[PDB]
Amino acid sequence: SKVKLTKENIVALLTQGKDLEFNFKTFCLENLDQIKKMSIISCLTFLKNRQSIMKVIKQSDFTFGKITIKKTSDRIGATDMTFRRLDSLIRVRLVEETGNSENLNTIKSKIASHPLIQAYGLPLDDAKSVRLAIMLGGSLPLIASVDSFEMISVVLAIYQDAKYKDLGIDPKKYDTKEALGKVCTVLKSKAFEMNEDQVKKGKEYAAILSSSNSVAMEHYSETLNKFYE
Amino acid sequence: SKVKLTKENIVALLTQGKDLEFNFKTFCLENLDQIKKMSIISCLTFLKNRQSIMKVIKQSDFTFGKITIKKTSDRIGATDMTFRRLDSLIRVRLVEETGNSENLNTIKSKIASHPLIQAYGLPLDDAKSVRLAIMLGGSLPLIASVDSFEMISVVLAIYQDAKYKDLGIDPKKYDTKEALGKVCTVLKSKAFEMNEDQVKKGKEYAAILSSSNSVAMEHYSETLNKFYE
Amino acid sequence: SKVKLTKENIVALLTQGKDLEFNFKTFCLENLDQIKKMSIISCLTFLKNRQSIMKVIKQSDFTFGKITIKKTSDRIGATDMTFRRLDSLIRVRLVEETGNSENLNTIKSKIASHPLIQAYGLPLDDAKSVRLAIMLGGSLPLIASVDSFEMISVVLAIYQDAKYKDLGIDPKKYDTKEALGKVCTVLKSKAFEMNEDQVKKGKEYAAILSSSNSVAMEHYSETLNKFYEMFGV
RNA sequence: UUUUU
Repeated sequence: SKVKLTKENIVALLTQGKDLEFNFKTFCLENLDQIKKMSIISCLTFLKNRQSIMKVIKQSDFTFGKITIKKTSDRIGATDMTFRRLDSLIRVRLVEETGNSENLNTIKSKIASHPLIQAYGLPLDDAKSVRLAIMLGGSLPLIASVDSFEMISVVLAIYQDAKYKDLGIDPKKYDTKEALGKVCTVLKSKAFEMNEDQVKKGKEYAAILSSSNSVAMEHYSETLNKFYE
Repeated sequence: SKVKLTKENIVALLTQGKDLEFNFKTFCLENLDQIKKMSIISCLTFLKNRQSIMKVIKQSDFTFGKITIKKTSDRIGATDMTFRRLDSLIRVRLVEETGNSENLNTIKSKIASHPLIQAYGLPLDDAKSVRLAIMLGGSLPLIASVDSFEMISVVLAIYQDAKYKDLGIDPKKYDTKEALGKVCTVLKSKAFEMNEDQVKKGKEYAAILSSSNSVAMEHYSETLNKFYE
Repeated sequence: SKVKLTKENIVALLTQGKDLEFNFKTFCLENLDQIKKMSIISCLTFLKNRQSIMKVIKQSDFTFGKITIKKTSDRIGATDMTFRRLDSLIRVRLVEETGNSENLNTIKSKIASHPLIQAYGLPLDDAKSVRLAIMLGGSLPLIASVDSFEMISVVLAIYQDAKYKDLGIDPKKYDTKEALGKVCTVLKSKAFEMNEDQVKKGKEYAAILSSSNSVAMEHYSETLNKFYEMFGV
């Protein structure tokens, strides 16, 4: 009767005449210690050169220490390490280091030069503003499952959904609406309740995002519109 | 004078100074017989689990029998088999079986549980409504090239443009206006004329379409909108 | 201190505790002389069969003369030659040859049969209209960096943003708003100032683009709107 | 013409 959806069952589906019918929080706690031996600067460098580093990881089977990032994006186990999972851990680690003030001055100084931080025009004032900076460009639904990261993920997802045009995010490459949906799905999965305290924290995050800011098309906007008309 | 486009002729073109100059309807007839050895239920299963199957087919060079679907999306020949072309054939196959009364009851029963049929709220009464059900989710411009499928393709395309909001179709992923245009290009290419007989058929389809009718975000929606403003 | 981005350096980044950190105008002037030995017909043929020629170059490491277009799209140097960089230069060569009247009639005659010219319905009357014809399908932000090519690039970019639907430009394949943005970034980078003389020229370009001429949907529109009104439109 | 719902 009914079988499991496998690659062979799809082949059999097409070639026979027979009737045929068909948690990251845990991952984080177990793999965070492994990357803790990285440097704060090493973490910020990974973030700073994410896109460039990503290309190198995807060239072939990238193995570092006991961990290996497979070339096959398909079939990834709860133990398996993807680039997104590696990228996310490093951000979670950096936020944890925001609990120490000495690291906060290191991160705040260095992350102020990051490409994404300037594009968002993010004001880097207090600890919450620095934490947001670490979040920029990160896999929000993944990070949202980690405790105390629920609000910071959804506020940034909302911001990315509202201002996707201003941030220059291509909707064809990144569904900014789908991302927010998955974040909410994550929170409901771990029965996250949005009481006033969570809303209290989120608005403080949103306050930083609100105060944040093409620049070239604005420089020629007065003469560009005459041709437009 | 004029020469053939070859790799060497481009080298001569760039390095010398001498003057140098250089249909799914068919696809269906040739590949439909191949998938006819499938079961009626197996076809309906493919439709029901299209998205799930889609991911698996795109995993690697998917080969079933003598046919192989390549991973390389670029450079696809008129003979080459894509997932959408496979999907289209199976729907065309299923519609052909709507000419049999035994199959009509079989298809009608199974496809009533399909996700798209329920989302559209499509009433499955007569043969034409069942045919519409099979069409849901299909590559309309492809199917439009097959004879007698012109009206059912363009009428459904028209409907998707009118009720795109009600159907929950994301404009960023699917240009619903562009879709209707591509269907018309196919029809105009084979000189299809919408006389009284054809428009009559379409109106019968349109009558059925007229009578037709995220979750995690709804949970946090009340507190979510505050950040949106 | 700072090191080069290599596969080994990423491993060191992730497994160790050490502190670890990682213009076409010039390109044109240095590479334009090389393509000058081509024929006008050779240049115009390249324009006519761009997509078909493009695929052959992408087949393998395509080498012509001392120049080689590598298959590896990643890591392209300021000296390295890509197809888009190759294609744009050929257009630049062709536009420069519009300053001579003999070539002007040759280009006008040949390029009038080219796909983009016919699809855009571009009227080929004077020299400026001919220059516009050569630009169609070209890499605008690259060419915009070449001097005297600034206004003609941004005016056409504006037009491509406004009429992207009528021109059959696929938004999933080509962000026509991003295109206009990149051109402006180039112009602001070389401090291009849009004074009265430039805008005057641009409007002459824009006038030609205005004068140029879904299509298949209008053919059925009489019996296409009858169904729209059934669905409440 | 290719791709996603």
